[PDB]
Amino acid sequence: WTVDIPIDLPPLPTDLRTRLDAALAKPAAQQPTWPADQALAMRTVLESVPPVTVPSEIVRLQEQLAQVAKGEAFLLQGGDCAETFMDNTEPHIRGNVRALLQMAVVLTYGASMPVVKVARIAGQYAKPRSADIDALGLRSYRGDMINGFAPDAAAREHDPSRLVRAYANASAAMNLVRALTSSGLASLHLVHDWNREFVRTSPAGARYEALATEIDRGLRFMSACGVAEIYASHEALVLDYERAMLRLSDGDDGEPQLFDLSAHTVWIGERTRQIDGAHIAFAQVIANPVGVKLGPNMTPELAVEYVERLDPHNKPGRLTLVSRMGNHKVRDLLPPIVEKVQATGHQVIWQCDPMHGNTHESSTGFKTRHFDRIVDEVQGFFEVHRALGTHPGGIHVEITGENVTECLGGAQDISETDLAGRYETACDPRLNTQQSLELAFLVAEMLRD
Amino acid sequence: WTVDIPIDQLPSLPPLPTDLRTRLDAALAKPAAQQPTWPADQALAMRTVLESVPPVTVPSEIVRLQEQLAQVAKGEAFLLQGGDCAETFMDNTEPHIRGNVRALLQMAVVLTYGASMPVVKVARIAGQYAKPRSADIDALGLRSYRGDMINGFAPDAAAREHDPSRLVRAYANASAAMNLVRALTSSGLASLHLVHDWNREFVRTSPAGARYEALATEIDRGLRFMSACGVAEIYASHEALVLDYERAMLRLSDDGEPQLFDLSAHTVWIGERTRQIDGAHIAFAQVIANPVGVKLGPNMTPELAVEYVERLDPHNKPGRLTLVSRMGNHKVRDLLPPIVEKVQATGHQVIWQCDPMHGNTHESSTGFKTRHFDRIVDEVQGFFEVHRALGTHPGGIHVEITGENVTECLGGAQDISETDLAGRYETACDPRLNTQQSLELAFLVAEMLRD
Ligand SMILES: [Mn+2]
Ligand SMILES: [Mn+2]
Repeated sequence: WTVDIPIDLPPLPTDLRTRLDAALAKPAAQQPTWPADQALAMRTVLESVPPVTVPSEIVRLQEQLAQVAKGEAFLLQGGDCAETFMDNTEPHIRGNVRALLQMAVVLTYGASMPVVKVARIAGQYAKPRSADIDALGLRSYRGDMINGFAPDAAAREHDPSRLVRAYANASAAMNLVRALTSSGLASLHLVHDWNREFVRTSPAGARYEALATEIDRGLRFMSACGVAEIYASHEALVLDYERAMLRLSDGDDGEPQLFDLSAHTVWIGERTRQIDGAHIAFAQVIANPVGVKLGPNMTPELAVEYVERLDPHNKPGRLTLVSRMGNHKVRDLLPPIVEKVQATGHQVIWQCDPMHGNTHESSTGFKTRHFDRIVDEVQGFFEVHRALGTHPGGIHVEITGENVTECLGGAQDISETDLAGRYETACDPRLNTQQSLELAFLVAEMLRD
Repeated sequence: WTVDIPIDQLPSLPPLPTDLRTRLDAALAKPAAQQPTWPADQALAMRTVLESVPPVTVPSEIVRLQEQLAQVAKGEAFLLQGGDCAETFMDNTEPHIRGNVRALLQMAVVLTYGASMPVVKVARIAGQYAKPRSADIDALGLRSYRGDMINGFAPDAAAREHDPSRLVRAYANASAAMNLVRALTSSGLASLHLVHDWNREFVRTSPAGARYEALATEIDRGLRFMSACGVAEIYASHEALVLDYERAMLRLSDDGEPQLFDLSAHTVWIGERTRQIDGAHIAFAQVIANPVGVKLGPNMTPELAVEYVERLDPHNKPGRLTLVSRMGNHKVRDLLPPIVEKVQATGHQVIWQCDPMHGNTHESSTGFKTRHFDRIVDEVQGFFEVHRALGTHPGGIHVEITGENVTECLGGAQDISETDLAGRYETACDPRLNTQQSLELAFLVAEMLRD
């Protein structure tokens, strides 16, 4: 029923303490409303636990994201919209790890350059809400780090013990993804046989067979000539969790720096990116690579201010700007943002989020996304970058290794009536096994010279 | 004082196949020694939670270990197994885990050079949270401490009661530790040169440094040679003691035939007090695919040793069974030879491993249970003298160590005394070799290994 843990370390450098305290004294949107004394007790437990990631892996990610920023690699970021403790199981994790590897080999062939793989995993347990009371009149579900999905009042109370449950689930998952990435799942030939089974059994396989066959000949060629790292990420939302997981280490200049060891990279969402808020200030104090989500109310001028605050030393790949405009708005809204930022001399990664600007409620009462709109935003994103001569750096996608019925369309041609089949997401609709693979194939075509 | 963390009750996955479960049932119907006395319905509730969690290890890693252990049994590799006697939840921290991983990597590079063949590294880590006790009642009049998977070290009645929620807390700690071990072995510690730079800092600052300096300099010259010519795996292990934990962690994988693996570790061993030939622990080791070890003490007969080979290695797979000698330094040269002769004649290929710690324990006048470095060294040496004389392979060592400057074992370069023991005796059970004493042993066994 309950685990019991008793409460009964070296100080930070004086300047890092001052800066951390100042970041956390700024106002913060979307925080849990639990008591400060209970939060503090939970953070004290987390301050001594083994970290989810280590500094050397974060420094290595930074070097790989620098190549992406310079136009010599591509970033694939993907996973569940919301991880749940309930589905934090071996089959679910393996299914997502495999999906990401499958998409990555397809994208690598299309881009003709390395693909950096960042999973939404081992921490994606918190979400923001526009309304604190939902459609059933209950306090809103804010992810398993905060409260329960169950539609009852007791379940929806904010519960600080979920910080520690979140850590435990994150460690366990990350342990498995490390294991899985040094196993036979690694092998590029095994990973691509899955894609060819997908081509054989998919209703739209004829659309993708030529490209699947060409990839298979590239792999066999490589072998005829004599011839896996998955990073963890989540939205840095709950500051009690992120601050508890900070650790001091010597950074890429040999001086002690603060690393958030809850993940390798984190991003700041649309509702928490206040320029003078705690999330942006917290991002300025940590050594991790960071991303900021940019929606349709973004100005070129605010985008530059984010770049100058978050990438003050002009470190290629330290900052990612994640575009989510809507498929009908991206072609008009993005170019002015890109031009103004390019002119600063900084090298950010431009990443497309084709999911969050394109959501709508179906007549059957399910929030859903159409495949054609998702594809069209990624396409428009590539067009904006071709015209300006800039690098389309990656995609940020929400997916699952399960055959869910959540997003409309694809090869399966999922309808409004089919959405009830198994709509399993705890939050936003995921592209299923098939639809995620389809998009990787379509984006690989977009990447071709 | 303490916080209560809810154990989420989550949906079950498919059950294990019916045929394999029937066989597991027959096996666990045998009597099991040294088990927790918590209620069966509470135990069942916690097993059900553990049956659906992500595993600590995966099958492909275990079949890789079996391949490397096969090389050890054939005389082509050497086994290094070491870590804390008792892992605690309180010391399951980054610095402590990093100190133990580093110590293992430091010992392994020195042993690799001396043996002239690969060294397989198995940590006592990520699950060594349970132990037997001979005593009903300890010296304070309390129920005995049984390790963190069972009860608390603190000397009070409430802490000492058997708490099945500690099964789940043990899993969380094991998972978190393993995650860090995986990260550390693909990090800067992977560098052979970095690891041996710590060995040469050891030679520079040790009082006995002159004893190891020639050999340290030689290893450094070998690494630089390798570099001049143009030119990362640590496994988890523990004593399989608490069957509620080990059975909840069984998972299906494929010989080609469906099989159970214990995915709480890569390899497990059966101790001196639970190795009853007709008991549940040996029966459990029969059913699982993992490589296994059995501890063998002074009361072992060559005949009972042969009964272990026939129970635990029916298919004659080299390296599947490791027999772990712990005789006492004064008894090893007399007692071990006939056991080895009898086993070799069966035609099976076991790994012969030395445990020089557990046969050599004694209590000081100052009241601390401790071990003398000279007795520990003398048993590994006697172990090497036995195998040389029979023409068999001294397959590895099983040692209890830590990466901190503790005062638990007497002797070494620092010449730790009975008075020094009270400085920092930090073990939750047996006296461990500290950072320095561990390294010294590795250097001396490197000399033993030299051709
Ligand atoms: Mn989402
Ligand atoms: Mn011991």
